[PDB]
Formats: sequence, C-alpha cells, structure tokens
Amino acid sequence: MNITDIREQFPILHQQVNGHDLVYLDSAATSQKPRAVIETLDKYYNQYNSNVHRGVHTLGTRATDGYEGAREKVRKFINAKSMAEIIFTKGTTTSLNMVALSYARANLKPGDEVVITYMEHHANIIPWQQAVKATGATLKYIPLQEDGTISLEDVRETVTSNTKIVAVSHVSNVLGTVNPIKEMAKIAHDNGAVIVVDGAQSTPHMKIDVQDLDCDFFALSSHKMCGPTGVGVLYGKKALLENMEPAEFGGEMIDFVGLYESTWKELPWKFEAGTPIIAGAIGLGAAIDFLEEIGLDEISRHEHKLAAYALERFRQLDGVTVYGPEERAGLVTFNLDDVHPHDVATVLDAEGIAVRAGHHCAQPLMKWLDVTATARASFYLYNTEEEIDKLVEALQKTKEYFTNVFVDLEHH
Amino acid sequence: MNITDIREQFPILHQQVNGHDLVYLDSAATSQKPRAVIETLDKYYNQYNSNVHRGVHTLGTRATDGYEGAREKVRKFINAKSMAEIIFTKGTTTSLNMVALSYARANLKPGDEVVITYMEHHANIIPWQQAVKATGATLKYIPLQEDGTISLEDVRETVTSNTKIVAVSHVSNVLGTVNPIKEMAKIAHDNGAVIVVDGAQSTPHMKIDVQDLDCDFFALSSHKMCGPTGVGVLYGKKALLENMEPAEFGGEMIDFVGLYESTWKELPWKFEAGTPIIAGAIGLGAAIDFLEEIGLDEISRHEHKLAAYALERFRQLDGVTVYGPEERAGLVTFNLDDVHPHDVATVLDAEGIAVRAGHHCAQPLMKWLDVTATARASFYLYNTEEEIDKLVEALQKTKEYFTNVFVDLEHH
Ligand SMILES: Cc1ncc(COP(=O)(O)O)c(CN)c1O
Ligand SMILES: Cc1ncc(COP(=O)(O)O)c(CN)c1O
Repeated sequence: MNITDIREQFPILHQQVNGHDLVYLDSAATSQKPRAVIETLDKYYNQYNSNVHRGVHTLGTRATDGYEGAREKVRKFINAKSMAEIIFTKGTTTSLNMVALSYARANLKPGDEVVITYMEHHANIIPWQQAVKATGATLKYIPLQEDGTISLEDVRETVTSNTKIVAVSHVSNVLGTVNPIKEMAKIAHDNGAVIVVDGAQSTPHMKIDVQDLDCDFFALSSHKMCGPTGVGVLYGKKALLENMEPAEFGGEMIDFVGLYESTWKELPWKFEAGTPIIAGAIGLGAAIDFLEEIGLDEISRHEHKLAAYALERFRQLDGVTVYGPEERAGLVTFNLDDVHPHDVATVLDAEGIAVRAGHHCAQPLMKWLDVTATARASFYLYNTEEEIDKLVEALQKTKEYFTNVFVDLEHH
Repeated sequence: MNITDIREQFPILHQQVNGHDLVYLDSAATSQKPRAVIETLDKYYNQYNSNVHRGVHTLGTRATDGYEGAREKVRKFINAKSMAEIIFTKGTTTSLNMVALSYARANLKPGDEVVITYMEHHANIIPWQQAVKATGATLKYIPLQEDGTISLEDVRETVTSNTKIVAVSHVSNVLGTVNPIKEMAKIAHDNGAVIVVDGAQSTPHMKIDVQDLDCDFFALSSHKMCGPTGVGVLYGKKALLENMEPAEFGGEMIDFVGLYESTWKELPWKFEAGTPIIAGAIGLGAAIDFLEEIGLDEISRHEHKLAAYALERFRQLDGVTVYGPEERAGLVTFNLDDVHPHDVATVLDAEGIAVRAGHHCAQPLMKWLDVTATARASFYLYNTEEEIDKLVEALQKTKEYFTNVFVDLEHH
C-alpha cells in the first residue's frame, strides 16, 4: 500500500489553504474522492444517463445495468446473502429512520424496550426516541466503561426479555471505540431482540461481514467511504424486510395500483420509491471497486499505524486530554487545557489543517464525558504520519500562543 | 435560442445507438445534463468537498456556502418568499411523501377528504392512499374531460367542506395537460383545504411562481431539469412548515438532544436530517443557472413549437391514436393500431430513437384511457423538428413492417 500513489488519485488534496499545504484531518465528517469515482460520475452523465429499470431503449438498459450492478457490488462488499437485502437510501440517517418507521413502530407495544448506548450518533438516537414515543415503549441506555468501551455484562444487564431492538454503533465517530457487534448480536437474539448496527464509521475503514456479525440491520453512508454524497445503504435480513411495510410510497415500488389500494414490488425495490439515486449509486459501486482494489485490511492496518502514532505524539503534549480507549479506529478526539476546541480548529485551519470542533452530533456522549465540546482529527487512507506531525506541532504552537496571549494582558 | 449551440453542451447527445445517430425522446423519464452541471459536480469533488454547516475550516465553509447558495438559487427560481420554505429532498416522490406523512397524517380525521385526479403520477397517489388509510379519511378523484383536461366545475363539485387536501399535478407526464393550478388553489382554499402541486413535469419546462400559483406545497425533481439524480425540492408555505413535525430524525436537524427528548432546528434544516445531498444540490443550482441563462419562457416556446409540429405530423399518420388535449406540454403519448407499444419502442431503439413504453406510473389513467399501455415521446430544450421527423418516419416504417409481417404468414 503506497500512500503517495494513493494521494496522487485525490485531486482535492493538492491545494493550499491560507498559504499552507492542505492537511485534511476531517474524514469522519466526510471523505474525499479518488479520480475513479468522479470519472465514474462523469462517464455516467456523459454517456449513458437514463431512467432505470429497462426494457425499452439502449441508454436505459445501460443505466439499469449500472445501477443494479452497483447493488450487486454492495452485496459482495458487505457479504450479504442476496441483493434483495441491499436497499439504496439517502444515507445512514435515512436507513436508520426506515428501520425505526417500518420495523420499530410496527413491532413495539407498551412494556417493550429499545436499548441503545451513550456513545451513539444522533442518527442512531432520535429515530428511536420518536419510535418509543409513538408506541409507548421504553428507551434504555447501555452504560459505558471508564475508557469509553462497552462491557458485555452491561449489555446482558441492560437487554432484557422485553427488549425488542438493540441499536448500537459499530465504530464511534468520537471515541474511536470498535464495539463488540457480534457478541452483542447474540446477546440481543438470546432475549428475542433484533440488532441494528450503525456502520457509518466502520464501513469505510474496515471489512464488513454481515453474515459473521449476524446483524439484523446494518446502515452505511457513501460520502464517508470515498463515494458520492446523498447515497447510502440499508442492509436487512431478507426475512425481516419481507414483513416490513415500505417507508415511502410512489412509482417504481408498486406492482398493481388501484384507485384506493395498491400492491408492492418484491425486495429490494419495495423500499425504493420514485426515480432512484442512479449516478450516486453507480459512483458508490466505483468507490467499492477502488477500496477493494486497495484492500480494506490494508486500509485498516494503515489506520492502526496512524492511530498508534497519533496517540503517542498526543501523549507527548502537555495539557491535552484524549478521550476514548487505546485500541481504536483512526481518529483522535481531544481538548486543549483552557482553550476552547472551536478556537483550536480556527487556528489549525489558519495553519492549513482541517479538523472539526463541537459535539460531533453526540450530545449525550459529550455530557457523559463532562464536556460541552471537543476537537477531532479523523484519518483515512490518504493521510500520513507527517500530517500528524504537523497536527501535533500546530497544537503545541496553539498551546504556546494562547498561553502567552494570556500572560501578556495579565501583565497589562 | 440557438438549438445547435444548446445541443453542443450536452455530450451524451453525440453518439450512435445501433449504428444510428441517437435521437433521445424520453426526457419525461429523465433529462440529460449540460457540461455546466457535470463540471459543477467535478469542481465540487475536486476542490471543496467537505461536510457542510461551517464554522471550523475553509473547505467546510466553501461547501456550506455552495449548498446554501444553491438553496437561495432554488428560492429565486420558483419565487418562494424565503429560503426557510425550500427543503432539499431525494426527489418529488420523497417530497410528496413528506407532506403526506407530516401534514396529512397529522391533519386528517374520519370524514375528512383528500381529493386527487385520475391523471396523477403514482408518486401523487400512493402516499395519499396510505395517509387516508392511516387516518380513516376518504380519498376522492376529480373526473377528467373527454380530452384529458380538468374542468373547474368538476373541481368545485368534488372538493367539499370536508376536503382538507387537494393534491394535483401541474403538468401530466402522459396527457401533456397543463392543469389550472391557480384556480384550483383558490377553489381548495375556499373550502378550507390546502393544495399540493406535483410539479415534477412543469418545473423543467416552464416558469414556476409559487406566489402567483398560491400553492401550499410544491414538489420537484432535479433529474428532470438537467440536474443531478437523487435530489429534489419540497416547497411549502412557511406557516404550514412551522407546524409540521419532521419526517426524518437525526443529526443536523436537532437543536438540543437529551436522553429521551429533543428539540428541532428552525426551518428549513428541521426537515433535512443527516449529512445532506451536498454535491447534488450544488449541481441542481448549476442547472438552474443554466436554464435561467437560456430562459424558461424561451424553452417553453420551443416546446410549444415542437408539440404543435409533432401533433400535426402524428395526424399525418394513419392508424395512430394520440391521447390528451391539443394545448399541451412538449410530449406525445400514443399507440399504433394493432402494435403493442413495447414493440414500438423496441423497433424505434433499433432505429436509434429512445421513447418509453408502458403505464408511465399512471395505471388509473391507463384504465381511464381504456388501454393497458402506451408509447411516449417527450421533448426538452435540446430536441429538434428533424428528430420528430425521424420519429414519425420510424413510426410509419413500423406500421408497414408489422403490416407486411402480418400479411406474409397470413399467406403462409
Ligand atoms: C409528473 C410526475 N410526477 C412525479 C414523478 C416522480 O418524480 P421522481 O421519480 O423524480 O421522484 C414523475 C416521474 N418523472 C413525474 O413525471
Ligand atoms: C458514526 C456515525 N453514525 C451515523 C452518521 C450519520 O451518517 P449520515 O450523516 O451520512 O446520514 C455519522 C455521520 N458521519 C456517523 O459518523
């Protein structure tokens, strides 16, 4: 895995911000795209754009073939059994909302429980809040360990015989924690619950095997894995998807339409209403081809190296707090003592470095951490150890700057 | 308006299918894109892709500026009062589903009525079926005239004091009918109902003024108006959107998130959950710039010329039936006597001509027309009268071919 050869394919990396070479460390917010993906979109719009689900003309046939072949690429990518289990959506948020609407709100009675965690992204919190409110069920939270991980015994304690759904993140976009998804799946199944995996942060950076995880549902976003914006995937076990009603209604998802009643298509098109995200889905397939040619295990090893290096170099900094465990994905969420993270991000961008500051759409996690906001640098396959050196040097410069600005008007 | 200069900007038009120059007459299924839109997507992914809703780094600021500027472009394009009334969605289908979920299902009691028409696309039928089923309300249909138009007195007869929603198409993708949207809006308001305009087929081809139409909701799709796939718009009057609950929940649309309760953002972000369709929305803004530079009135005049020419030349054909009125948008839906429309589309594609065959996602309209399927050729700003000549010549050739294949084995 040659990182220079990889960076060469991402045109956006080769520019300056504020007179400094761009150092993009915000891939958890969104990832950048290689030329393969952009040129896939270009070839689609230049050569064979047409509405899909063929039968009539040539460009329509080519568009349909591209779209459904991207579906098959996704099926192979996460090791789903059937294309009927692969639903193209707007993103992770929409997929989780679909599960909450068509599964949760249809399978929850008073006394039932939906169990989530304190580290969940808002996308994996608010749909369940609304579903339990609509059904009169109960929302429960699995507590976290001191290092930001989840113990299996806390899972067994929180999940009960009344738990119908356990919704959990595969990888936390804040803590870097990789949750024991497989063991949690078996624990949930032992109590008669299904499991809903938020895999927005796992899918871009590590191999996904839905058959080995035995997840009942799995959600992912294209924009985080070198793919186009506005497209994502809902995977669900075919037996569960067959008994769920559609979340959206309209053309393409119908079979027979009467004046007052209608019948739906078979999976997966039952859950894809209207003209689909054709170009975006084909580009997501191109992104999958790109990542597979590089190898997800290679990318994960590279990110392990980056994360270990970054954790050590952060521990070389005085007055910096890092949140989460030692064993982690490729990201570091932190805070400088007596410097607000927003100012940290501002100064870093002045140095050309792109990080994120705020709650990272995980307010309950922020309150569990006893902070209002944090700063975060996230890595991907195009990032290098030199960029982490620049990051820690800029953090030291920031510490010194806000220190001596403080001492100067103390004297004044 | 120079049609050669316009065609020069669409690379996909300059290719051959089955050894014949491409003749794309399927723009009602989807439209093709100029270089301005494709290169807008390219510049986004090459230069300033980042997650939006800024505050931290430079590329994020540029991405946010592009996204919200596209929102402002849309507001100007349809003459909405405020950007708070412009919601980016997945497409027309999703926008109509949002209105049916968050307005209809919250404002319908038994005895209430939702009134639609027989010419409606499935996107403007099935959500209302499901909403009236969920609320115990009643679905009603406005009858059609013999020429496929809607009389205002039939509207006054169907809409009653119990009608809460009137959902109607601005332009029929099958009949070519332009419905009297403004008069229907006032009729609906006189009875205490809101009006929901399906403008997927109107927006690409004619000027939209939501303040002059006085539509309560208006839906549109980017892929039909030279814009990227997977993005559309829901417009709704700000006063109605303020009292509607969100259709989706997650990050970006929240303000405060507690363990069990949450508060929403102000409009329009209340209705945009998760990472939005950044590139697609910016490209839709580019498509709006393109169409405005050409001029929607110019495009509408060109399509009027094309439609009149096509209707005359179709009337020069023996044994061909055309459906709809004389005054129409730029499309012709038809049938050849004793030739199934699917065979018509097949032969036409063999001649390089791209038309559509089937129900066009309007099965109740097909049954009203007393046919099972039809063929359809739809026009846009890059189509010419020479292409219509090729179409009618291929239809005559098809008539003669299926005639003499029939006579040859009659003799055999
Ligand atoms: C008149 C009409 N209504 C609504 C739709 C559905 O729009 P979409 O598939 O983009 O969601 C279509 C499909 N072209 C249409 O032409
Ligand atoms: C872990 C996690 N969960 C879910 C989401 C939401 O995904 P999206 O905004 O693409 O819908 C995010 C946002 N990056 C995330 O990182």
